[PDB]
Order: sequence, then structure tokens, then C-alpha cells
Amino acid sequence: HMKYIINHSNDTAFNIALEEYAFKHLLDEDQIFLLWINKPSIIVGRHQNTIEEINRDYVRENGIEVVRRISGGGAVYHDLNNLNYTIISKEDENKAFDFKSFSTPVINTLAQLGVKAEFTGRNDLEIDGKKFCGNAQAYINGRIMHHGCLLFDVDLSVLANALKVSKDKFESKGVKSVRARVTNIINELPKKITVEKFRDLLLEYMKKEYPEMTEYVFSEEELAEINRIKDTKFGTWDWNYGKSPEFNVRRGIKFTSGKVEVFANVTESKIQDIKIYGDFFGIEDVAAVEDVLRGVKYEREDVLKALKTIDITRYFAGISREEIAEAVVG
Repeated sequence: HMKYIINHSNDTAFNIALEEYAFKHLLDEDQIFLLWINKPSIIVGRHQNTIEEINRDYVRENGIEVVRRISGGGAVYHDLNNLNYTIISKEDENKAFDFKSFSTPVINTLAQLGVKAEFTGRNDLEIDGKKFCGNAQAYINGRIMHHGCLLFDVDLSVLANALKVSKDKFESKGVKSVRARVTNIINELPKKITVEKFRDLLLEYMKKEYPEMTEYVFSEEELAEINRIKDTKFGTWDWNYGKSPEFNVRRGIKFTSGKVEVFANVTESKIQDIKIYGDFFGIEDVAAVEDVLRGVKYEREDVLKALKTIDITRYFAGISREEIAEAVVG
């Protein structure tokens, strides 16, 4: 049960709904691959405090969509020259279909085109030391998604104009990360082609690599369900931005591997409710950490103790339990 999906819409909210539908709803297909393209868009991480990150007037003046995705991390700019990829797989020790496995097809497609690309660390591809691809992983029970962006000819100047600096205070508790080197594929190609051509060469490669893989074609009924998810999630303010929580405490700390913003309601010296925002990356939803902290004593020691009962690396990559405790409580 290995499939690809062809989706040529540029409707950001529709596209993201369709990807989620494949990830969460096409459970009889063990491996799913797709390539797709959004119109100009700021895509925000699953836990970002959207209202405090977006330049409202810029995105409005310029017609840019704002949609929250279902993986962690920070804000990303999409345009018609940003090629999105999606790799979905049933969790199975005896069969790996993931970013690593896609990376060879990308490298080889590019080598056909006269371009030497390299797989660096874990979650990016490079050309001459410059990153043109950035991967992120999401995990639900028994199912893994690796998804990301291939920079084909993106306008790299827009993001900085579309984002703002919050007036809310953050303690800056570390050093800042080094500025990465990025490039667009089109600039590295000896001969010019379009992003659509590149997309189709990649798919043609995938088909050659996996002769088993056939097209999954959505029925009218599935398309309806997909649009329902668009109408109730990715097309809504409640999802993309969302309601403020009940809180009598707010804290904010910027760590090297991410900003962490904590809104806690503390009653009778205990965590009555808590909600955590930020641009930290974790493979799984931070709700699980909120859940373990609820009813805990609002003291550093007790919060820390609770955090040592879970795998912190699933939720905050590169940030320690001690650091998260500090974000939660003084």
C-alpha cells in the first residue's frame, strides 16, 4: 500500500488540510508521498503565538495567507516557487520511508541536472554549503510524517518584512544561533527550468525508485471531508491564531533552541491550568507536557520532578528539563 497524490491547488488552507488528511485519515496506505505548492503564505509552527509574531498590516496589504501547520518550529515563507514535500509512513522497524530515503532521490535528480547536493546532519540538504531544503517531523500513534520545503526560487526577502518583534518581554537565556547560509535551486542550475518541471522530475524519480507506488485519487466524498477540515481548522482564526488562555502568570524565555512562553493559572499554590507557546521544535505536541504539569505544585523543584517523568526530547529539542522548569516557574 504505497501511494502518491497529485494536488495542483495553490490554496494554502486546502493544501494543508489535504496533507493532514493523508497523514491522519488514509490509514490503509502504509506509505504516502506528495509534492505541492502554496500561494504566498506565512506558515507558523504548531505552538507559535501567531498574534505576537505576524506583521498584520504587511500580510494584509500584500495578500499573504497566514496558516498554522501541524509540526513544530518557527515561521516559514512560502510562495509559488517553494516546493513542499510530504513523506508519510506507518511506524515499522522493518521498513523506513522518511526524509533520509527521499534525500537520495533529491540528490540524484539534482546530479542529473549538473548540481552536487549533500545530505547534512539530519534535517537538511546543501549545495556548496548552502541549505536549500529543510525538514520537520511529526508523530502521531503508529504514524510518522516528514515534511518540508525545497527552495526553488523563493523570494527570500519577504519573511523579515512579514514578521514582527513582540512587545512582550522575553528573558534571553543563552547565546543566539549562527546565521545559516541558504540558496535557491534555480541559482545553482546550469540550465533554467521551472519549479513544476523540477517537481515532475522528482516524482518521475520516485516512481522509478518505487515501481510499486501508484496514484491515490481522492473521491468526491474524501474531497468533501478535506474541505470540512479546511473550513473548521486551517481556514479559521481559532486554529491559526486562537483564544488566549486563562492565566494569572505569564513568563517568557528565549533559549538557543527556541523561545518558550508559558501562560499559567495558579490557584492554591498549584498549576490549575497551563498553556505553552513558542518556536521550539518537538516531534510531538506540547499538550503532553501541559498535561503532566497540571495539578503540580508551583515550585521549581516539583515542576522539575514532573518533567523528569517524561521524555523531554520529544517536546523541546535542544532544551533541558531544568530550562523548561525555569520557563514555567521562577
